[PDB]
Amino acid sequence: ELVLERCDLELETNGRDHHTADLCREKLVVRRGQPFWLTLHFEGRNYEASVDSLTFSVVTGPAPSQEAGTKARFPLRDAVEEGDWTATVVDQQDCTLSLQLTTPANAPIGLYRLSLEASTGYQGSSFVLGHFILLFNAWCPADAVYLDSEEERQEYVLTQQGFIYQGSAKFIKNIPWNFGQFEDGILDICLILLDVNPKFLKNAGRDCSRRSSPVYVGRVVSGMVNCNDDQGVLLGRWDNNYGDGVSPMSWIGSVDILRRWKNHGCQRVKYGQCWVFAAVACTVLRCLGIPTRVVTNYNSAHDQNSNLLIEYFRNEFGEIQGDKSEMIWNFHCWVESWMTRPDLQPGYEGWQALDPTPQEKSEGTYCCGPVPVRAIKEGDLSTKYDAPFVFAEVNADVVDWIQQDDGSVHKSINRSLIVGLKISTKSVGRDEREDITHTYKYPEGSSEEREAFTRANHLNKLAEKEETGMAMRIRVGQSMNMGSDFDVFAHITNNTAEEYVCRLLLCARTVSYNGILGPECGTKYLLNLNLEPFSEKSVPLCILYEKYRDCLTESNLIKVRALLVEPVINSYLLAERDLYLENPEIKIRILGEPKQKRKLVAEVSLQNPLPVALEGCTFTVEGAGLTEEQKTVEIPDPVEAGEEVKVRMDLLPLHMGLHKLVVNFESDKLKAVKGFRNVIIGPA
Ligand SMILES: Nc1nc2c(ncn2[C@@H]2O[C@H](COP(=O)(O)OP(=O)(O)O)[C@@H](O)[C@H]2O)c(=O)[nH]1
Repeated sequence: ELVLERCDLELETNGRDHHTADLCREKLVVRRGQPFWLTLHFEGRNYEASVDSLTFSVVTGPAPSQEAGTKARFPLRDAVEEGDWTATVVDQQDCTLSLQLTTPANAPIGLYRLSLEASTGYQGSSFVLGHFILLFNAWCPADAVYLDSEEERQEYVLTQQGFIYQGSAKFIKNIPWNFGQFEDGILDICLILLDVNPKFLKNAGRDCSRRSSPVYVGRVVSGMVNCNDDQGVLLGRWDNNYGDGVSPMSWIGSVDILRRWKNHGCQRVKYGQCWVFAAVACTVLRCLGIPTRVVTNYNSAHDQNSNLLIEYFRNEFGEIQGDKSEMIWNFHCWVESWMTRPDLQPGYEGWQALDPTPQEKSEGTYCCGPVPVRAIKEGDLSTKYDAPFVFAEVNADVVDWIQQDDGSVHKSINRSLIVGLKISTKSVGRDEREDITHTYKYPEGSSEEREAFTRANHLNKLAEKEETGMAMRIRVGQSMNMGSDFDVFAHITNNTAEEYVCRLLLCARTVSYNGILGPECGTKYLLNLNLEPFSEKSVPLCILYEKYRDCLTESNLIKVRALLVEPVINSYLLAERDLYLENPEIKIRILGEPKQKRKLVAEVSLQNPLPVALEGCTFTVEGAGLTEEQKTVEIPDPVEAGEEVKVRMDLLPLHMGLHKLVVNFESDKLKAVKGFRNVIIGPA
């Protein structure tokens, strides 16, 4: 019979065509909705359509079934593609045949395996061509994750090194991150992740069938990052007691987290955080083919049970009583994927927000799920998934009540805190920051904003607030350099033409990005502050390194809160600010000419800003397109104040194009300090 000796998958051509060149190392990895090539090597009889009939059968999942789309059998139609799964002969030479297979744009995602059934006469021999991986295609016009443009496809599906935005609203810091979705073994890790969710354990066949929908895959991926408690990827922790594992700030790449999760069976990786969850989810989604970007919202009202009215009761000193209340997060990071939604009303296609951080649900504290960004913009809270929570995270209202010792309460005019004021992501192509707050909220004070609030029953906050002549804000003169003492001003501007005798309550506390305040690092209690008519007074507060050294969080955030209170019945004024203390810059240099499969040396240096010595200095670099594993060096000698630490590392780049070298510094006193540098690998 027509027996075959070997089947030659064209790894190079398929990888180049389907943009899966990095993934096509040893196994074929193609994208649905596109024709991929294949080669058959028959020894002597070659192939004749007259008597030889080939019918491919492709199998997926532990419970295949034709009606569910997992299993598909299709003949060798030489003329055209008459259906979803088709195979046509494109070239026929001596001893060899070529094939151009095609997959439906709505095929399930996962590990498929082929089977040739060569039926010549009565001899229907059954073969096994091999396995391959099917991923979401952003290039197929009929696919649900199709992107019209090309730069967006490169940035969101093929770029494996990006920026996570942190710090404060007034000072955005672009911390580098190495997604590495195309790293060695990452795709298998993502498949195992998709093969261990509770839905798969409940009904494997239904899960495999429903993997075709990108929204379901997004839900499964986001829910298995942290939300799953049994064998989730990470284990959240917020108190600064990460000694049992790796601190959240220490992570520089999701590849390490995924490899640690896979190696230790499936146990939770130690002490991740919200932006870590977003980075891991973005890595998994990008590996699976879904165009995903990490989006950070500053002053987010996360974990408020979707409440649109947040009331904070404070004391006469401005300190928030009632510890049961949840603080306003300085920033919250969630992913945003590109999908088309048939399950919703027409027009709700495009960017969909996934939040892998479990909020406080009324049932079980689950994740959020894909809500259209346009749905949040128009306030369509009635969508399928958790629209109200994401809407509250960007459109909440905060009321700061002051409860004095007399038992009475007053409303403080807090004009500084705006929920969801700055939403940022990485720009397409360049390294700049793209401020996408306009796609989540309508412009303030506009008719569209009013109608969106009316559709969301949220028009309560639109009402005008107090308009007293007193005005006040927290001002910063120079850059916030960590490890040095500084002064932060409280600016009072008066235009009422009325002399005021008020008392001011400066207080600075080390705070994490969750809003968990720590011990005070400086205070100032002015009791007879005088404000002249049409005057403008700046009251400085001195913050000392010896004060915030002990309790500073690893995110280098300090909250300065000041309260201007008049003894008379008139209301109270409040002003808060978040200061990001800048870590010292990591100077990265590359010596030699960057060439593929050639030795490279990276000269990394840092200058210690602290007045004391760092003991356990440790550099760690990672790059998806530069190295196959993290390069870690430990300096065995402490570096004194002002002294400069300097190390050299060896790299063996293996991929072309542009790459980012993510560098992390970890010492006993200077915490995780990040750095990056773009390198272009030469053709050689
Ligand atoms: N590192 C750091 N720099 C800051 C921060 N806030 C402000 N700055 C610096 O202050 C400058 C802007 O000053 P600005 O805040 O507008 O002054 P203000 O309007 O009087 O409060 C920028 O160049 C920043 O470098 C912060 O939290 N961290």
